[PDB]
Amino acid sequence: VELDKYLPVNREEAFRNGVNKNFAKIEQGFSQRDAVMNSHQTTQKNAHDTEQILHYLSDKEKDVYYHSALDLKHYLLLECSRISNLVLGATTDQSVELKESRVDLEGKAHITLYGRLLADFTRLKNALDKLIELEESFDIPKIEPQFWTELGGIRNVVQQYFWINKLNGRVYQTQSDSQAQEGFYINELTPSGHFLGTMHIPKGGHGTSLGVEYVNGQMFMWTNVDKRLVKFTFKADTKLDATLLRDYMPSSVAPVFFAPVSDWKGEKMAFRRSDGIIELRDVNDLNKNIDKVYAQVTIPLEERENDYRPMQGVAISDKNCYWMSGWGTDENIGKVFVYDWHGKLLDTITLDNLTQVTGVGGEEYASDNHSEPEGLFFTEDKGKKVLFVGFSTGGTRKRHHKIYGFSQRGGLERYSSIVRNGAQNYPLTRGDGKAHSTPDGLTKLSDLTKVGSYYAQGSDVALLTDLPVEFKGVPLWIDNLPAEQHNDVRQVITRRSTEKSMLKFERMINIGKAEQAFSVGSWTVYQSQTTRGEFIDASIYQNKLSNITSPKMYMTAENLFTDHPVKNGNAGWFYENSGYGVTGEFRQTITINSSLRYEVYSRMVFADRVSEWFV
Amino acid sequence: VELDKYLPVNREEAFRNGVNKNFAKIEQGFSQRDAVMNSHQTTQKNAHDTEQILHYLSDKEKDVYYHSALDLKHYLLLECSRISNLVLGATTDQSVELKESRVDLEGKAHITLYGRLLADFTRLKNALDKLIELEESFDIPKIEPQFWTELGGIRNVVQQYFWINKLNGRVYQTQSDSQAQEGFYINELTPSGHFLGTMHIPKGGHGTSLGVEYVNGQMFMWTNVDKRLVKFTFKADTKLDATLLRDYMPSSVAPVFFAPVSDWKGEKMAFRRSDGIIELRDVNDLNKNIDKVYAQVTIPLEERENDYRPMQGVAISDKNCYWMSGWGTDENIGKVFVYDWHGKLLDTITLDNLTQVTGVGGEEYASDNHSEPEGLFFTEDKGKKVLFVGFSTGGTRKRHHKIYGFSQRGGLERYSSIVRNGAQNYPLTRGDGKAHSTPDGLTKLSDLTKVGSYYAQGSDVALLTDLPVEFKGVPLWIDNLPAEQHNDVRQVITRRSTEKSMLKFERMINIGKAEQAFSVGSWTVYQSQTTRGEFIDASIYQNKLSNITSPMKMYMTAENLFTDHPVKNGNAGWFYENSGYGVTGEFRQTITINSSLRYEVYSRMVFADRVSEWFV
Amino acid sequence: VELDKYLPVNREEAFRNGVNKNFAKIEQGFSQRDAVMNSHQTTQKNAHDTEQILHYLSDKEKDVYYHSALDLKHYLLLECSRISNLVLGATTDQSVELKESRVDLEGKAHITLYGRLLADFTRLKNALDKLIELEESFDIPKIEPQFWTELGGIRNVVQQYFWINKLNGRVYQTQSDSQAQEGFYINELTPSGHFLGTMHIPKGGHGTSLGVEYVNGQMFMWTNVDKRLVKFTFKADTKLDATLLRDYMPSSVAPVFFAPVSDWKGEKMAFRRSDGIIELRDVNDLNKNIDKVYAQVTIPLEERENDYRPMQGVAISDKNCYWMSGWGTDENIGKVFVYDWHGKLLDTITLDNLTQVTGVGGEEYASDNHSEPEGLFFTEDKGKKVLFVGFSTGGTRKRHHKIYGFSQRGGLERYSSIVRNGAQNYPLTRGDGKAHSTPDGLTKLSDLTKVGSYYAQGSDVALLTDLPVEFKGVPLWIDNLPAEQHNDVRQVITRRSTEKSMLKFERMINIGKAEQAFSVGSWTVYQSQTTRGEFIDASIYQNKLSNITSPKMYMTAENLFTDHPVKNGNAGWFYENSGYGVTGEFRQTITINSSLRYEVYSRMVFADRVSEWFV
Repeated sequence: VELDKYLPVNREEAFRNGVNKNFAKIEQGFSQRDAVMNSHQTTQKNAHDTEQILHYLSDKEKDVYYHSALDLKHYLLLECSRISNLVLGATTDQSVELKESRVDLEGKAHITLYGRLLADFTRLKNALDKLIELEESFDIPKIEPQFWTELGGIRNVVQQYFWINKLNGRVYQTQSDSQAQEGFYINELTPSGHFLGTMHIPKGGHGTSLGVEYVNGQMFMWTNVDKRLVKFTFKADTKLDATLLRDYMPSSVAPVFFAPVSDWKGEKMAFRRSDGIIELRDVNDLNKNIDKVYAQVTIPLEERENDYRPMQGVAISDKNCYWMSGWGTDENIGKVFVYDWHGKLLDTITLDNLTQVTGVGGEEYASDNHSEPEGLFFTEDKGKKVLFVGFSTGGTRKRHHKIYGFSQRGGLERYSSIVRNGAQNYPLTRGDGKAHSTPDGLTKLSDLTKVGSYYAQGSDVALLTDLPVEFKGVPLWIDNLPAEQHNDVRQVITRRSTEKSMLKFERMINIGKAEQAFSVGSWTVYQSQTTRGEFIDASIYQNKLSNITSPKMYMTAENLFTDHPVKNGNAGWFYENSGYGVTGEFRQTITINSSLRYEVYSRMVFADRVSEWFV
Repeated sequence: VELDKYLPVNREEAFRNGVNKNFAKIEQGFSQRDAVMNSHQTTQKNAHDTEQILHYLSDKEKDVYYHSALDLKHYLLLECSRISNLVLGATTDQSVELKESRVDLEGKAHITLYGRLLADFTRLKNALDKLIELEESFDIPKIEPQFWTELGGIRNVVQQYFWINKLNGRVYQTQSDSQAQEGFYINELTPSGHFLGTMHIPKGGHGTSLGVEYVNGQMFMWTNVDKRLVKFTFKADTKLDATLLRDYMPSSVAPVFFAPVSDWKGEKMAFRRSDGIIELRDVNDLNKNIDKVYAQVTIPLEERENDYRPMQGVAISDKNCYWMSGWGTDENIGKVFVYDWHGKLLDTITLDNLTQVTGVGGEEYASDNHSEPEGLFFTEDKGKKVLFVGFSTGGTRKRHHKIYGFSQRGGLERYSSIVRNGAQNYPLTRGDGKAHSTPDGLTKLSDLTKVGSYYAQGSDVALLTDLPVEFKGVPLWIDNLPAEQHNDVRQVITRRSTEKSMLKFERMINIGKAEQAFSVGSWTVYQSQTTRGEFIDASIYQNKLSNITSPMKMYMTAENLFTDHPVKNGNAGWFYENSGYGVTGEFRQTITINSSLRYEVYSRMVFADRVSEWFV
Repeated sequence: VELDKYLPVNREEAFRNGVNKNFAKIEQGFSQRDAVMNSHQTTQKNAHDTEQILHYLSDKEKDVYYHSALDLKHYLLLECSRISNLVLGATTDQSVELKESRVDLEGKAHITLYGRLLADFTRLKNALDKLIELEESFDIPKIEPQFWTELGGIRNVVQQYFWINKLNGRVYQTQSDSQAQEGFYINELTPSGHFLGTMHIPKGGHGTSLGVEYVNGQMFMWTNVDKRLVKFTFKADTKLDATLLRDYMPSSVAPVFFAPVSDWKGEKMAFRRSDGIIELRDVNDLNKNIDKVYAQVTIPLEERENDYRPMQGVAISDKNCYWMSGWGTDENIGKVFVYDWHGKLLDTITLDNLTQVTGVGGEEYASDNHSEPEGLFFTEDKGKKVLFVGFSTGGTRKRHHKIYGFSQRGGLERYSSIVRNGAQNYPLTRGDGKAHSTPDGLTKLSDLTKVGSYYAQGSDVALLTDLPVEFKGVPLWIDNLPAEQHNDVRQVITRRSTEKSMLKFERMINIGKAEQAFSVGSWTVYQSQTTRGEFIDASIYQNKLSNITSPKMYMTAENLFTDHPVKNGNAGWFYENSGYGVTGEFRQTITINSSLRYEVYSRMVFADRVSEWFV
């Protein structure tokens, strides 16, 4: 079927005819395909060769790993070989045949063939079963949790719930509102965990969990607001009003408070209620205003209320229900419990082997010694099973969030890729936290064009050549700015002085590799003053005092003065150049402070001449 | 009353564009259904079982089973039963160990030893074979791609080609020059993707692809420039001329324009021609002037021209040929075709599942939009197979790059660790971009000695016992500098103020862990001026008006305040300034006036103990 | 009305309505055809008959039916004909069944049952053992190296030994003290490799190795000082003395100088003496002062001294011993030696393929062109066997530290998570070092509130509306500072003037997403100078002069003077505004620097009025 496409929208004739032509071709194609189907199903001569057909030995059930299936060609070859063997085979002594067969592979002798066969089959069975178990098992108590990433936030309130979106790959969190009536906020986050937007839903409770439903490639939330279930989507807006949208309240649990929760794919939903009973339900039957109960379990009181072991974390799978325990401090030691829908407990795990800032273990080890779990989520994606556990780490009014996950053996490889997608990849400072050191033998400051930090030794500073004069002798600090599109860079120079002054010199360097040319910008000098003045060396400036080309600075002390050509003065004063014009004329001025002889001299020191000093 | 209405044609563009898109979708549906049926009829391995097939009996077989229609499973079972039951008539079955030997593992009553043996052996064989094949599966339509890295660039044009050297692990990429004659650049990059150097080859065409050849542990590239293949090595040099170089053209394709491409080892070189035919050749033959053509591939026109779907990059393997497709927006949906050297098309892939910045999936979440599928390179190394797909993301003159890979189960570890080699390992700020908070129980400013940014809350802002009194009373910030070789640091302090002004202090710190000792340097202060100057407080400064230790403040204004301090009856708040700190406790203080109504300049040298009086 | 083509409204709608129904019909057709195909492939009962299927004959089959390709029906007919005419034998014993069972899976006929039974089991067992070997195989000459992390340090002396805690997962390394009588320092580190604290052990030798022991959940170190062993713990204290504590130094080893080393568990330690012989001892034995020697390993003298191939690090395992070689340059080629406790040399390894900053292996691609092997540590945890090799890179007084690893299949996942725990997650810049580019279609400056750097192009400046005047028409840069607890940010603006000045501005922004309200702070302008004053423009300022409102801009220009209130100076008088009061009032000063005419004019510029220009 070859359609036209690329139809011209301008010409009135071409488009109008092309539509009819394309529909005619499609209608022809459909009939052709249907006829080919019907011919294949009934009387085509060479429909299939034998190698494609799979023959089942014994029915049992189609177990994934213990197939009893053979290809028909191979079966027929076996049949022919068996018959031919019966035709052509010389029978011999019975006892000799039985005796030799009794020896097993290792070499011991067994009286009955039954024993030998059983031993061999048992050995191979165990050897296979071990690998099969390691391949697909998912056993929570034997798995180390790992660190995946952290989530952003708006304010200083701890999070309570989070979940993953299967279409966008975005993640959402809930934060408890501080208003009189307890509402909750909702946040959009990028797959790696950066902040985009917010909703505010007042009177929504403290937000333990919500419900998720996917319709037409879009998500919709379920939340009990003012005794109304309310189905709604996400907008970057403010406030939702329940009266606008019809409620789907089931009649049985209308009086008592409940909170909905949904599994990863969004097909089944459960309501947790005040008396501590969770019950499984179906969204579609909920849509059709039908009440249905499938299974329920009950939870003891020592894990509900905050004063014994607070209530944190709920999760749902296809055949299990997950629950988590209280404060998670050194007391009440936050744990997780796994149930089955028949109402049975299976396993329990203590949360003590996690990775913190200063070594794996408990609170002690990390931040402000306060740490506490907040939420649970379980997703099974792309054939792998991962359980996510949330934690909130920090202090009071200094709170941060983290997420940990238990894995099977594929695990987070994809999650590691997602995190790598949004991290820094250029090394600004070395991993230990130090700064880069200069390569051996740098001569001009324009040779070093790299992004990052750079610290140089006083000894090689000495090597350095074309550098400004006020920078001699002492160690230098070089911190290049990030960059331009053409790999142009800004360079910042600072001097290391405990006592004296820190000066900054800034330029732009144009490396000009491809088509642009080499270039060095004009220096810039920032202004600052410390608890010590700058001291002059007359020999440095050749005793002219108008060789002070550099931009504004300050000076102090008497005899340095005595060497000068300006007024003999018997006390020293600063050289400050107020301004520049076009031809290099700088507007020099010096001052005297106290009224012994109070004088401020100023003249236009052009490149060649100096006008008379006066006041 | 209601006259008829007419509208311009230009209002109709969106509808016609939707029509074109929908026609494209319908054609795609036919294409994929036709392909799956053709695969089902000839090459699929598990088409049907033996329960779905019916058999008709002829006259001879009708004498034995008396029926006319049986399914194949039942008929084969009956024949096996007859063959096995024919044997027992030949033997005396009074042996008991064989009778016990006839039951399988699951508890089945067999007829002879054959049934048990065959069933148990096939049961073990199937499980073991599937566990084998789990590790050797490499099928593109079932592999999700992961991100690998970003590549550098020198100008504001998109790249075209890239490849990995098998010796150094370096990356070489090509960009198209903007010269009237089409020339292309070559960039040598680090194993992670940072810039090292450049070569310029003008008048070399658009540079869609290039070839690779190894001589004595050196890399050589072949490029058809001005009718010459040219074999040469890379340098940090400009300009390559055909005159210095010997040509290796076969006469067959001498008039036609073409570009070469090589496999990861580089032993085989393939040509792509303007006719759209891709052919295989061997490098040894070309070097020794031998012409050999093994297989050819011919590709339709709708993937070649820029008016249907443009060309972007190719790559070849030992048994497969890889071709790539056009624009890659919401329309033209960049795709990958996998081929065979017999001239058969195998599979197709649509690139919509990728991981972009603001989300998973397609252009919407991508950026300024405009991802443009741009490259291909296939290499298997160290027993693992992987294929790389390039992209170009951004807008005009704002362009970035990314690399994606489809890998076997387990082939990426080395590449991820190579990237981890040259990344940042020390956290300057927290993950979400927030700044580190101060630890609980801080009293000394020289105790926050840790690399990174820091924000300090106002409530405890002043619980600090060390801090200039100017900084007092409002929230504060802290910005440490990276480090010194002896773990020494620079410390920077800034103030959080909305309407006054921002200050800045800097000093040196020596922690003194091994041999050096605790040391603190002097403060350094810049200057900052805004629409509201700082307010002097009489009570804070003990009224001396000479207690002001801090440098360069410009800290003044206000009537009132003047009366309390020494200088008498100002009737206006003149502003303090320090011209210079003559060393050792000596400062050049100047107080002054704006405008006249009386204009004067109070200046005096404030000694350590005493002050000389003012004069104008 | 030459342009435009017009269409009736009513007719045109009919076209769209016609097309849409056609599209819906086509989609329904696809749905039905796909459904029938899916039903055919899996569950249909009567897909084909036996006529349509073609069967190919093998080599064995061709000798029976003489054909090459037959239909399934005809082949089945031939089989049913042959089976009936089969006859068989008549022997009394079982024999016949054994004869029948001789056929193997591949259609070969074996003489006796033993041959088949051997062959089938061999065929299965080879493949089974291949898979079981692939997992627990640890063949170091075939394992490849990977980078894992860096380590911190104090001063410019290379590190010699390092080891890992098995409880808190911390890192310890030792640097050699540079005093006359050799000592060594001990550094405690974070799980990722960042610095915490230090001790000094004076006069302790070179500190090449040390012994580790765990008691009652506590860590103790054993080091040979002054012919004394002494067991001591780690404390935030300096200097260790053997005088106070009891020593465990054995009777036999009094004269020779020996250095202990411990395995990962710490149950066994061995002594490397100056003679080069290593003996195994049990830690529990020394705790009860019992002298025992298990095994000894002889080292060639050639790997001992400095002149031929220096000694770098050792490691012991529960079954094997490991050894390294000298300098590791292009000469002395660092190598690894594997030894067994029977005293046997096994394998040789060359370290040439490591990952360097600009290379996949060699030295030439390294650093300052220098790196040398530095240590070893063999440990297995959680069942995975991993060997770690350290390296130190750099030159004189410029030293770096790196760690490389050899791992079993699927081992490093935990260590990768450990490193990612303290890594960088927020993307500040691109990987190549570029800066973020401004979003397309930006209007106001305050809208761009995202952490990181930002470079702009002049064109964006052109549209941009909320920027101060002097900043016109130039490339501009935006550099945000990290964040605030309520997601508030700082902003810095720098002009890109190569010739002129790097003008800097600063303000603060409150987004007010959750509760607050959007608000922008005042500009603060830092003051700096270069080699060229700015030239003012009269048209821009509406020719007021006392309308300039910016903070210490310096201005000049002979020509514009006439266009301002100040009269007939005929030379470029300078501009500086000294200060701002409380009520917006500012002080303006215009100055001459020349004395050929020298003057200072300062006038109060209020909000509405101005005073006289005085002097």
